[PDB]
Amino acid sequence: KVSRDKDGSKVTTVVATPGQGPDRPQEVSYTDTKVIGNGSFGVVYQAKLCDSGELVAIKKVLQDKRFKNRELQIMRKLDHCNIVRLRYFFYSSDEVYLNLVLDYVPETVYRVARHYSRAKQTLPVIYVKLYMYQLFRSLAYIHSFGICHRDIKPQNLLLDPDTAVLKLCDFGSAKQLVRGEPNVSYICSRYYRAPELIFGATDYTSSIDVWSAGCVLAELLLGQPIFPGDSGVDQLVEIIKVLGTPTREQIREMNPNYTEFKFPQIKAHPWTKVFRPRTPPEAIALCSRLLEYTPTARLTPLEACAHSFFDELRDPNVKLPNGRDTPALFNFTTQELSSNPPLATILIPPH
Amino acid sequence: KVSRDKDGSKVTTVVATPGQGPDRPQEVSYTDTKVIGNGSFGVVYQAKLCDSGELVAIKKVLQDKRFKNRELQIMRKLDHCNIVRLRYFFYSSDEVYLNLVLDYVPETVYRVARHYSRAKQTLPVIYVKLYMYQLFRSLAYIHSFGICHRDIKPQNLLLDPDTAVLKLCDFGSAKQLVRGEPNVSYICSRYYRAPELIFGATDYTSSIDVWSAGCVLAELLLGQPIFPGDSGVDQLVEIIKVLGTPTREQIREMNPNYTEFKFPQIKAHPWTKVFRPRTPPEAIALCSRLLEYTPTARLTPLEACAHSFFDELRDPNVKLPNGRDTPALFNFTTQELSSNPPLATILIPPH
Ligand SMILES: c1cncc(-c2nc3ccc4ncc(N5CCSCC5)nc4c3o2)c1
Ligand SMILES: c1cncc(-c2nc3ccc4ncc(N5CCSCC5)nc4c3o2)c1
Repeated sequence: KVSRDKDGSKVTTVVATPGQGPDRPQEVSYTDTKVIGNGSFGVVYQAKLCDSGELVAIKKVLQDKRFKNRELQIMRKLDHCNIVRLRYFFYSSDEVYLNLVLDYVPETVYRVARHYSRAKQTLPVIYVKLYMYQLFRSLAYIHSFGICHRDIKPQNLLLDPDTAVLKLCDFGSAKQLVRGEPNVSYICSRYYRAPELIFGATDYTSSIDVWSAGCVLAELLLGQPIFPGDSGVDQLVEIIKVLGTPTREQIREMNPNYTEFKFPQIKAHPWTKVFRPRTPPEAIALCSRLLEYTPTARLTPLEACAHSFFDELRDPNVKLPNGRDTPALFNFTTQELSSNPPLATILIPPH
Repeated sequence: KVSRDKDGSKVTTVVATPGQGPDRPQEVSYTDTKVIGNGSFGVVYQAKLCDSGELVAIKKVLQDKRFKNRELQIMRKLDHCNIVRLRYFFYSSDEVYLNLVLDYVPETVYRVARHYSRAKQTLPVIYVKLYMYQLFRSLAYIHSFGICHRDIKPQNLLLDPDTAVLKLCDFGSAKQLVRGEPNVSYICSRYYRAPELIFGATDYTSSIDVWSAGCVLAELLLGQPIFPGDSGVDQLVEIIKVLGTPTREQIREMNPNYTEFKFPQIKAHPWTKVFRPRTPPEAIALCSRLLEYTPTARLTPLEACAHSFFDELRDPNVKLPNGRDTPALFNFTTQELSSNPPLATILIPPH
């Protein structure tokens, strides 16, 4: 159903299932359609809902009729203030496309960082704390369902510049990780790719996401990627140039069925001397606890939220630089705290 | 067959079909096996052939029994001094892997450029001429067969630093283009991706490779990528920021069935002000003739070989900076010249 309204604007009307809530298809109309993204899957559009005037992002992906879509399945489960909301899904055009209608968010962490980096400046630490904290919250939430994003990178961190609200997006790499069931090794954007994946692990856990979050924190502190690999395995060289050569124990912790990379012995660089001189030590300390070789040695998302780097966010007096209140930071559900309930005492300040 | 030699070394023995020459499988033994690369396809190994002591790269790709492998088919046709030679292929271990045994080449153009850029210098122009000339030769060769590489980027330009010999590698994206038969639009590493592909063209030609080669030339002159997109469509913004907004004629030349990107009108940037002040004009001029929006307006690889930027390579007196002779540059076959035979009078100096 494509029509023209009062003036002469192109209105598209589709039958779409609500993203969350009852499985009751309804007519949804939108206009002002334009391409804002693309990839192996297909295209991302900006559009405006006719009823409410609200901007949405529509991800359009080729669908194997017989094959069930993993991304749709995951997006239908999720309901969290730091994950972009699936509003609706619908099918369109001898092949069929799934269309995911999402809340539109006008910026990304990547673009905000590039603005600073292109001017050889760094993001003020308060922005770093707000973004990194909300990402760790989204990760606690999805990891509590056994769901691993597997593509944490600055481009998939949407933000409202005015409220400083962050939304995790692009669940196209996401998977429910099940003990015993192998996972693909070539996964995640290279710079953010956990060392176990480079060692070809198929038995990895949700902790590959914490490594990625570590790479994002480090990038925001440095003003450039901490591990800029030219390839999958040169990525490992770059990591070793900072963390040093991993021990046989660490390598076994990463992939117990690995083959020979036979790279030379390099000593670790001191963490503090990786970052610029005035970098806050609590920031550097959090980085060291995220970017551990041994996956089980990495802080959990909930633990990362409790780190002293975020202490400033739990100040009753804290405000955004633009003067407005901080967004919702402390309204933790049961599900969010499920990994370690007692952490609440730290994660929820007195008043 | 995995065995131990005179000393106690791990020798692997496989039955492999010669890359070129008769379909006659023979025993091939190799040792000193190590991972040098990986990707969606699988893993790349270094190994040493036991008989000859020669270093090879072994690309190992998962093989669908029912599907015939496009990459193998193409590699078996190719025999050129600037394309990495398929020596052998063999199958290994309930799933089956194709192993492509290739000549080992110890550097890439990308790594050589990074060495200079990381020191805030540029590659001397003579290296730029040598690399770009050999790339255009490999492209003239494969394009003469209707074969398009579709992943031209500095990482896929292997070189022997001593002889300055360049070998095109990674034919994992390569395809014989047939008029009428659609090709995938999401293809090529983003920075090198021709504008028609971003407009979602499925009837592009081998000229997408010349656009990529232009992006490589520009990067070698600049010390960084000329079009650093954060995404598929932001790639187009970055291009427009230099070339300006394309005309409706150029857009139609790129994809006659395209959709709304609805981007702002931006005026072209002067070519000479993109590059550093002492950039040779013949280099900038060649770049302008490669990075044309209208695909048919792009120089052919053979035409690009005949450009005045390469005049220095046809000097009887020219030598490598290390003092050694220039490699074979002028031993063009008939097949190579097939796109425009008369260009020989320029391409093959009397000496
Ligand atoms: C590629 C693969 N998988 C998902 C996505 C995607 N999901 C969203 C949700 C919401 C979005 N809202 C806005 C937006 N833009 C405008 C702001 S700058 C990035 C593009 N982009 C969005 C987006 O992109 C993209
Ligand atoms: C990815 C996808 N498809 C193919 C390839 C590939 N083919 C070759 C051939 C020969 C090679 N020789 C050497 C080499 N190294 C050592 C030098 S630095 C890059 C890795 N790498 C090679 C290579 O990689 C990689």
